[PDB]
Amino acid sequence: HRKDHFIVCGHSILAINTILQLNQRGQNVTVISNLPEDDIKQLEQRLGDNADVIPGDSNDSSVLKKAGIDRCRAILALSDNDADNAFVVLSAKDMSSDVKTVLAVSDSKNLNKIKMVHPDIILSPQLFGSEILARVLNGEEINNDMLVSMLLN
Amino acid sequence: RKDHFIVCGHSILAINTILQLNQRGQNVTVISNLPEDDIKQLEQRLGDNADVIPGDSNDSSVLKKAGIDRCRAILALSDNDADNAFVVLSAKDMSSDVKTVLAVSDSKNLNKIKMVHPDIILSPQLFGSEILARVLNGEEINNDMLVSMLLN
Repeated sequence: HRKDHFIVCGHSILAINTILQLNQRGQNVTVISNLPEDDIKQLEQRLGDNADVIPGDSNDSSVLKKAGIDRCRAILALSDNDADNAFVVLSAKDMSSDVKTVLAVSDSKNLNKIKMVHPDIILSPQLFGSEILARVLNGEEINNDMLVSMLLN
Repeated sequence: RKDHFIVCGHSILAINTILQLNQRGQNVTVISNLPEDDIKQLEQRLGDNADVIPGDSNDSSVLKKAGIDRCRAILALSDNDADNAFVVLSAKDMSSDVKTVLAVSDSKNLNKIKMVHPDIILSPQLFGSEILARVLNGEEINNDMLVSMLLN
């Protein structure tokens, strides 16, 4: 029974570090991974002692309900497959509606495509980082409102 | 070629950093190892100001041709971490005053690239994940905190 927690879909480098950063801030995280029985083990240890890894498929809404999407703070589609991330978002919008969704893009080319599934937050690691680099090198100061603006869709 | 930026690479990160720098009004000199044909396609994707020097970033003579002696900073943004680390070393061998920026293609290479001491290190996956965590945790990120994440 998970509540007021974050659900992370995926086991990519972006997903793992986001889970760790969330744990470090005292947040509860529930991970869903389609990895093999053997790999789930290496991942649970890769994460820590309070690792809540639900072996399964996030495209399936029954696993999402199980993971607790009804009581989470947000669901994060962070795998290296943009088709699965786009779908995780669709499934979620189809279950609750008011649930907050975050989606990271693996291939910057797909950005306009995922815009179509309307996630609350979109993160393209390559474009976000390049835009920030451009500003910082240009001596421009980036305040909090500018940063959040590059994330909110 | 003075008071400008030099980007070594033609990866997705490289191209968008060049585009973003141009939009901010900054001049940029791009060096890539792409074949004659691919070079042409690259210049067209970078607009009319496309200053593309087909060559080898590891060769300090192409770096001089690109104007590292008079640049604002040199950016190592290709998808090959060996080449990015070498570009940095090359730069520190010429000016030792030239600002170096390096983007890690493979997160596992982070520790080994810190050994070449670049001025700025951008690990896209780590940077992005950390900012997501912060924002979802309700924190506010000010320019100082952001910069700190980039400074090596």
